[PDB]
Amino acid sequence: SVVSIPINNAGFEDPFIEVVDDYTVDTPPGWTTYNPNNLVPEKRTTWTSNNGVGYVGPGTQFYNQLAPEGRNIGFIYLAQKPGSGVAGFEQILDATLEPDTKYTLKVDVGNFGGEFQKISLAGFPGYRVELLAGDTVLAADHNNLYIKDGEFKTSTVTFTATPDNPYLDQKLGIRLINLLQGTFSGLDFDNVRLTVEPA
Amino acid sequence: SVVSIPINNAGFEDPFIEVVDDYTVDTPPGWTTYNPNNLVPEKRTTWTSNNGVGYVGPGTQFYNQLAPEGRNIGFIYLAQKPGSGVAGFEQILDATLEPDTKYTLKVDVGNFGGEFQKISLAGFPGYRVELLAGDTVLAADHNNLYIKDGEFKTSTVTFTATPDNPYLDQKLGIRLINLLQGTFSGLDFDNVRLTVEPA
Ligand SMILES: [Ca+2]
Ligand SMILES: [Ca+2]
Ligand SMILES: [Ca+2]
Ligand SMILES: [Ca+2]
Repeated sequence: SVVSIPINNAGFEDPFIEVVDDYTVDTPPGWTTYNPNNLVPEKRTTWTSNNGVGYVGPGTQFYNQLAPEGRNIGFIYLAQKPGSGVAGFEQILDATLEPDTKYTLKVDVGNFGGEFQKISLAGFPGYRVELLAGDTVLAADHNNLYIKDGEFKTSTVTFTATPDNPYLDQKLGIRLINLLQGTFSGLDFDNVRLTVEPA
Repeated sequence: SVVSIPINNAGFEDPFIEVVDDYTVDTPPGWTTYNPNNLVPEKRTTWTSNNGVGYVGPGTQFYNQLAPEGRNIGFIYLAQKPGSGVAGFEQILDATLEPDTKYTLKVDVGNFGGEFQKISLAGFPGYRVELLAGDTVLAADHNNLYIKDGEFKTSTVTFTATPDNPYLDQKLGIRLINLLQGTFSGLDFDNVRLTVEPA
């Protein structure tokens, strides 16, 4: 009844990262950078706005648990002040929107804690998880879960497409967004899952 | 433990409407028209984009139930084609955002069915329910519930404010939004409730 829709690098496991608490600052393979407000530069370093992948394993200062799936998470850090806009990850899938089908999108959202180069990582920017067809946000969880520093929680987004939906046959998409509505203005995501079932 | 925050005309019961399936086309008392894309004109008639209040009682063609609360619902109709933007209701409250507090916003969302002047009311535009502080959308339910023609479902939006939240002491607000992502491009709301409890 319930079928999984394939997602590339759905757990941010590519690339492999060896050293505890290490990270990349380039867009994770299989994803693109969602950048509607031009907050993230094309060339990134540690302290520019950025996104990438990070290893969360034993030894980590960031959570009271390990990565929800595998070794790694995906993260977005925004250096601009709260209110400046949003940015995140986007992936357009090969699957298309089909009628009489209920879609369930799940992703784990992480509010890491700790301290980085004497800067407190306490606080959280807020998140939004979106399911798309074409350019249209069909359904989204805008920041409904309370996630304390050092923990992950699972966001669930659902959508049912009827035969009259204007966006049938358009490509499905997923966005994972840093809302930049608080500091420390970084957050993590892991274990993106998309399933389908009859409406 | 759980305290209710007062909302004006929270069930759209003002004005009273006598005749089955009758409606107004002016902004409900206590609310304003949320109009970020200028879709709703200042002066409305039956077939312009509009909003107002409507009686849902025995005799109605619109639902297989009566109004969720009282006699009336509040509605938003958008005549522009899907994708043209959004509009709805907004109300700014006297309550302000307070730390260590969990807010729960509930509203019933209705997908009316039937036929109006030979135009089918089947289909739905999509909804978004927002909790605000100041100008900031703290949390929102963007269209997560599947609501068939002729029924209502309750949307629940939650948000927990921490002592570090940038928007503490700003006025709370509520938006009820027609997403204009399908036709027939009208929808109803009723029974707005906002409660608070310790985080
Ligand atoms: Ca992973
Ligand atoms: Ca944090
Ligand atoms: Ca009512
Ligand atoms: Ca309808």
